[PDB]
Amino acid sequence: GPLGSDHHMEFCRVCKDGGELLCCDTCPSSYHIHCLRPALYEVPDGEWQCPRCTCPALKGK
Ligand SMILES: [Zn+2]
Ligand SMILES: [Zn+2]
Repeated sequence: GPLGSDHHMEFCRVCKDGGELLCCDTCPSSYHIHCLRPALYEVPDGEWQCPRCTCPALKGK
């Protein structure tokens, strides 16, 4: 699209990260551990996925 593909970033969609990043296993987006509505305070050492890699108003889980 305009600004690249939009859905492709090595940083946080919301909190504009740059260093430490936790990304999905599906899409090319990176987050903290609480940038989305289904936020965690713990670091998911196993698996982790986005709510919908977008506005977390929908049901991700
Ligand atoms: Zn994703
Ligand atoms: Zn973040």
